[PDB]
Amino acid sequence: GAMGMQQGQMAGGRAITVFSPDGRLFQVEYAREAVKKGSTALGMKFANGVLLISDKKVRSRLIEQNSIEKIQLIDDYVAAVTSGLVADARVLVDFARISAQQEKVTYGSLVNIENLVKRVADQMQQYTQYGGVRPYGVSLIFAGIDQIGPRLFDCDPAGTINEYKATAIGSGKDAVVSFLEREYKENLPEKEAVTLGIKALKSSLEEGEELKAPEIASITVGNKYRIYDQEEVKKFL
Amino acid sequence: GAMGMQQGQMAGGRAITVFSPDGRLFQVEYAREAVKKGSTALGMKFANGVLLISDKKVRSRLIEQNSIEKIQLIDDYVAAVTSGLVADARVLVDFARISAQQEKVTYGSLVNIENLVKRVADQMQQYTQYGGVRPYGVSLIFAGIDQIGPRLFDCDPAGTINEYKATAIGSGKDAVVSFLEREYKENLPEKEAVTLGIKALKSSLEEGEELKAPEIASITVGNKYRIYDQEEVKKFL
Amino acid sequence: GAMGMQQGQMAGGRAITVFSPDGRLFQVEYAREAVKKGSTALGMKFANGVLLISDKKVRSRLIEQNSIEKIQLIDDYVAAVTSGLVADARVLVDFARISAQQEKVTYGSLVNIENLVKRVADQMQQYTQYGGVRPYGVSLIFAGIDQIGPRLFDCDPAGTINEYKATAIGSGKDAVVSFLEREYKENLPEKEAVTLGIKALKSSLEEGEELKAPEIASITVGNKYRIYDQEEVKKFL
Amino acid sequence: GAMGMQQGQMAGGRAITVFSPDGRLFQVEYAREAVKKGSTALGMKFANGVLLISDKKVRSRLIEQNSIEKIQLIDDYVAAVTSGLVADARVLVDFARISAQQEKVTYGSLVNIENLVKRVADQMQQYTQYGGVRPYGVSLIFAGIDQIGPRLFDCDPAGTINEYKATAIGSGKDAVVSFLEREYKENLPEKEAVTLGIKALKSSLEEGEELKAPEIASITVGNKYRIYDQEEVKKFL
Amino acid sequence: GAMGMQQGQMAGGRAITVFSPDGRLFQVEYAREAVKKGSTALGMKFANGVLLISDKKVRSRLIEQNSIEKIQLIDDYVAAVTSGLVADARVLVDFARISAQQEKVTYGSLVNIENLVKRVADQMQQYTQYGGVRPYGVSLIFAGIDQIGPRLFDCDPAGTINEYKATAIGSGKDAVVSFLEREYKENLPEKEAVTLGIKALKSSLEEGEELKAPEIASITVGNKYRIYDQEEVKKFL
Amino acid sequence: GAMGMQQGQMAGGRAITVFSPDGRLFQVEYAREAVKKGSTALGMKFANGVLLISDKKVRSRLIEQNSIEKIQLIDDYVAAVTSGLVADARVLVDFARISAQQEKVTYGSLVNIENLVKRVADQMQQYTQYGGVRPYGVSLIFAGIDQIGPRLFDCDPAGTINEYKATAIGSGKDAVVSFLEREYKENLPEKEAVTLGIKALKSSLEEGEELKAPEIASITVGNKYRIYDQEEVKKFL
Amino acid sequence: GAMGMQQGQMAGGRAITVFSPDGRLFQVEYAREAVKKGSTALGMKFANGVLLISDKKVRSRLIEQNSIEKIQLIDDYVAAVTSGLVADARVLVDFARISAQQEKVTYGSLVNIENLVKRVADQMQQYTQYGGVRPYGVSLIFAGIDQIGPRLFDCDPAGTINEYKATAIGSGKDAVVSFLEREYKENLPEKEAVTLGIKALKSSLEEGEELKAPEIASITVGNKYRIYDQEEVKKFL
Repeated sequence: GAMGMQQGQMAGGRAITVFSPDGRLFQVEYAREAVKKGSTALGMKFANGVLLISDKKVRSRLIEQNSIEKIQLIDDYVAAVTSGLVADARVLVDFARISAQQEKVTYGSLVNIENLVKRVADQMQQYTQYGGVRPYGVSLIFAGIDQIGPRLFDCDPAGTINEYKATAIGSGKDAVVSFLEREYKENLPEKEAVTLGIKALKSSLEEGEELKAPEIASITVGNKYRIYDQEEVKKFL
Repeated sequence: GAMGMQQGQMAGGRAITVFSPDGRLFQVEYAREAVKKGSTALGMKFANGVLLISDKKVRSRLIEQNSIEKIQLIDDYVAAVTSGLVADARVLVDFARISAQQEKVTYGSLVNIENLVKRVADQMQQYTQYGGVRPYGVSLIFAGIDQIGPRLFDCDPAGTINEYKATAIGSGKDAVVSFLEREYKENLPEKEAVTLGIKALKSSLEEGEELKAPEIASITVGNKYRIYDQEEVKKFL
Repeated sequence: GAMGMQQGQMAGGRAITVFSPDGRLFQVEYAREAVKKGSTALGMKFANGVLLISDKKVRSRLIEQNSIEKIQLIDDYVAAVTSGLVADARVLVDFARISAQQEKVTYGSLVNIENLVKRVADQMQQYTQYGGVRPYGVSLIFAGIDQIGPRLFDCDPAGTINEYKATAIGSGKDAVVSFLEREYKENLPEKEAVTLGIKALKSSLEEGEELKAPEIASITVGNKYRIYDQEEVKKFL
Repeated sequence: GAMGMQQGQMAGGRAITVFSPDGRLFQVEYAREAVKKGSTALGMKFANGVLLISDKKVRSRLIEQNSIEKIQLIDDYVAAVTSGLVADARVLVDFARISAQQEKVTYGSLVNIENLVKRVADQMQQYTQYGGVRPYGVSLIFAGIDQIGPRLFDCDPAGTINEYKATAIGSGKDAVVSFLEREYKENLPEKEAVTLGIKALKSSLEEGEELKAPEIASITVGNKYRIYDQEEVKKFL
Repeated sequence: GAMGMQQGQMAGGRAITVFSPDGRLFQVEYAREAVKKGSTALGMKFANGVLLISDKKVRSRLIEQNSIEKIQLIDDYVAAVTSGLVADARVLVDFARISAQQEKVTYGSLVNIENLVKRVADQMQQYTQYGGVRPYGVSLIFAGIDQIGPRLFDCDPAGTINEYKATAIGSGKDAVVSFLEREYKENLPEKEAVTLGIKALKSSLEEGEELKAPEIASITVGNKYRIYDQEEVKKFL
Repeated sequence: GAMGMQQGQMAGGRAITVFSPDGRLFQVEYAREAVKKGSTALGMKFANGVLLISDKKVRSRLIEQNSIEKIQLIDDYVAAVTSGLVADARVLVDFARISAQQEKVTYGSLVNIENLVKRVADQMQQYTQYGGVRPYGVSLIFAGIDQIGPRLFDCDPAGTINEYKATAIGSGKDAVVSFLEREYKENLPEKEAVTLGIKALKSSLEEGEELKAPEIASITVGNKYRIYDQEEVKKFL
Repeated sequence: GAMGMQQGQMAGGRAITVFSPDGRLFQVEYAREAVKKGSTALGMKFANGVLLISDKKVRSRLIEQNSIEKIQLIDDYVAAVTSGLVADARVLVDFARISAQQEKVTYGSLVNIENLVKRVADQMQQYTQYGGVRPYGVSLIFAGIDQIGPRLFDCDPAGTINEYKATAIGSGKDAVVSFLEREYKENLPEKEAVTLGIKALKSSLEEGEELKAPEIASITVGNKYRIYDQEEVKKFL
């Protein structure tokens, strides 16, 4: 290792690394498609915290209900929800989990969450140009409260990242996003915030009437994340 | 020890890791095909345990009967049954076996079985994107009782994993699954559960009348797995 | 039938690791072809041991007769006979050989022969999915007596393995396999076993009348393998 | 990880690395296209410093405003602004950052900024010829005051670097560059410099009337970088 | 409907490691061709040793005669001759040479010559399946006396190996092999053996009348190899 | 069939390491094209030293004049001028620089400059054959005075190196090279030498009349390099 | 988008390391072409030494005459002359130089010059089969006197080597070779040898009348190489 490269490379790889004559990475585009075909979910900053809410659409009676958690915990103060290729999504989450621990064990504290999202984004970005390897077909949004305050970030297959006041992803994005874009209330207290949200989620994917059972979680500055119990969400439902 | 692989070109070339214009991994699809053409098997949680049952369809008098065991043990408290390219299934089984052992030797106990399946799933997910290498053409289900209790999982070539109350896989999946979807009884005591199962298995693949000799095994909270003997199974047959 | 390629640069150069739209590994298929064109051989469990018998079809006077041994020992208590690409068989056999030694030197004894074959099988299966490399176009059968008793297994290019009561391989497989399928006698004593065998072998490939000189070996529980001498085989001939 | 590996054979991969019969790297060309489609930004030396300004074109009310910072600090005395594939840009920037620190910890001080940009450019140049890997689709400009005095450089996907008296990049380059090319005033005092710039920016992208909210930062010999606050910028707006 | 793009036939990839739809390695085939276009040579066991003979076909006066030795020594007790791509032949010959020394240095003696050839063969076999690398376009025959007694083997591009009573290689293989196949005399004493040989060689390649000057060497049990001198060979000519 | 060959017309390239049926490296050729489209520059040995001169064609007022140095120093007693892909030139130049230092640190002195060029030349030659990598799209000339005396060398993308009495490179190579070819005066004294040069340079590229501001430098045995100041050059201009 | 004499499908050898259906390496073939298009040179053993002679065809007056040495030394007792891709030739020569030093440093003396050439040949041969790498487009001849005596060898891109009494290489090979093939005099004393040579070289390439200035060097057993001075050769001219 005379060169002493910071990043190792198992192989150069072949395919997935061609700009179209119009300056676009088609594979990254196709990857985005798969995410469009995923479940719908959203999140939004409110009073003194941020909430995450995803549409838990279930099929057979034979499915073990809750076990199909869409909103996941990275750490007591940071959760993420994903949409797209399930396998890809999982693996990406675990990366984020350990990555979170890493900052914790070295600095002793996850001071800025933006940094956590950046690291998993970069992971994704590498597959955007490193030849022989398929891009991660998934998008996800991170939410929680860090040293700075309540934070909401999203991230696409491209490795692109932005911070929002409110946003959604998955199948009914354009829809639910418009709703918020119009009726999103800045410092909405929790109860009302979850309402506006569920209403927004509803309107969107609710071309098929029944909202079914939404999965919702919320954290407020000062303490740990709170997952809503079946009845509590059904109350807003 | 170690293989000592100084330098070799095991992986190379281009032909996979390409998302289609509609967001699909055709290779993983083609793989799924291989599993459909696999034998039929199912399982379900019951009273205070879970059972597994596979259709042991035999040909020649010259085959060594039982030696063609479809339900395989991972450890005294967890078994799995597979469907798809036989070779791929075997190697993927052994991986889970040692992987199981690993958790035992570090932590002292395989507390959560869900985790065991996740590892093997991730293994499969890797070949879903790492360029030069064909995916695992197989699906399988893990069943057993862990720290949490009786648990039932299934996994496909995509690395997708889900927990069930009852399910099937292989050739007659759609069929048998629908029967259960309809006549599945929550806390059915073992004797009746194995029955409902065998009945369900019958209907499905039984376009060809004869059920032949099914392979069935079960475990109940509090103890190790029990493989049904020829006569015992023939009793429900 | 293109999926949706538009890049002029891409149009070929596909590697070995592609499932057909129907879920098949054509390469493994074409491999099988090669083994079909191989010599014909069989083996069957009998009284208290198992035997091996292959058709040693010779051409020129100029060949060093016996030197063209088709039945090869892996160890005094276990042998294998092969068919398909000669070179690939050889190297595969030597692998089994050393592999056998390993278990002996670590555990002190090759307790279960089934395991030895599983390993060489796994070797083959690796080439079925690891990109840049050609599958082993050879099928072979191992037989001998282990701690469990007299055993017989076969292995094809896909790495598939099974245990039989009797079986064959090579060109005249279908034929000879059918003969046994019908006239195979369970605990047939050696002398008669070899008879039924040579008879079966005959019928099959004997579209060309002359059986020529078969190569036959047998081992019985309690002792080491015995290779039949020219005269002894000719006796049954 | 657990197994040791030796780095060797620099060559690897095969894809982009072909000169057209007219001696052009089409890939790098396409890359450039991507940068044309990016946001517009510029920079210019003035009285005793240099300033940067980028068009921060915002969409939804749901975006976290400022968080979409386009001008980025590399260190208190040198900033950079980018255009092209957003992910690529980010990773490149961080490289610039760690690299800047590297010089500082070895030499004790980043004496010549030209060097910094030289290293990042070489980074990009590598992807212009090393087989299997897609080029960075981005162009950025570095500005800041070094040991030599105020300095301004630009960098394109080809690895080409040049020092300007003023320049721009992104979508409206041609437009804005021309305006300056004509009315650029040599040692224009900051206040008028930023004016000449925002005007130049306006005219250009201002086919769509509304200049929206520009992002502007400036540094002067002797001290650290200063970013203009919302009101201050709005003052020149 | 149903998919039927590939009924059973598939396109052959350019890469080296593809079985044809008929179970054949075309590249290995093409290699064989190269060997047929080589010079003709043969060898045969006789009285109490073995001899080798190759047609040394010379062109210009400007060639350094003898220097074009086709019969090469691997060790005083074992020689080999080759046909096909000259370069490939040479490299292949030296490997065998060093390989022989290795056996000598570890065991203290080259006990069985069959093993030596086996090693050189496996080498070639490797290039039959390991992807990116062209097979050895050469075939050679080893001859000499070992612990067992006089021995003779041949080896082709496929790594296939056999031992003969007599055999040839190169261009006029088919012709000369037939001659011997018919007129080969078992325990023919040297003088006559070399005659039968030279006659056989003659007949074969002697469509062009002049046999020219043949290269011949012979070893007998009990001693080292003996290469015939110009005059001695001309005596049988 | 046999000796099958595709269309003679070549357009869509792929791998880089393929001789044409006529014995040429199309990629290296195409490379040359890139250099032809580069600036024009020349050099010639004179009285007791050597001088270099390049046409510094400038565009916008906004460029930082001198900073676009075309003549670059490798060490106080050796400089080089380059033409072709700017990016490839630079990286190559730096290679020569450190390469120079290397000889100094080991032998204590850069005795022979011809050697320095050979090393940078080999670097280039390497990319002419090592597969997966695009050749350096540049040519340059090295001149200065070494232990032997005043020297002048040129190097193209192929890695070809020649020593000249006078030569040129770039766009108008053929033209200027011809003027010299005819009016070159062997031991011309500096002042006149630079005159003959500028004249020669003029004629060539001067289809467009204005010579603009040339960049010139000269060194004489016994001392270090001297770069002409704006006015000085303007004097000959 | 491919190169070929247009005759049938199948690439001639673009993917390198591919035997043609008739058993030929097209890439190696194309390489030979380039050596044909190189300068013409020859050598022949004489009285008690050997001499080399190459046609030094020069163009412009601007070239540094002698500096374009075609005959190069490897060591005071062995020289070689090359033809083909100049760049490839050079690196190939340096290899043989260091390679010579190696033997001297280990054994204390270069005993057999044949070995030296063989090493440079094998190097070449490697690129004949190791996939991703263009073969060396050059041929060269080594001449000198070793422990055995005066020696002369030639070597092509294929890695084929032969020892001669006299031979040539490059463009007019066939021509000059015939001349020798007819009028070559065995133990011709130097003065006359060089004559027979220069005459031969003349006839050949001299379709263009003027032989220009030939480069000639010779060595005699017992002492070191002697390169002829401009006048001395002009004496034979």
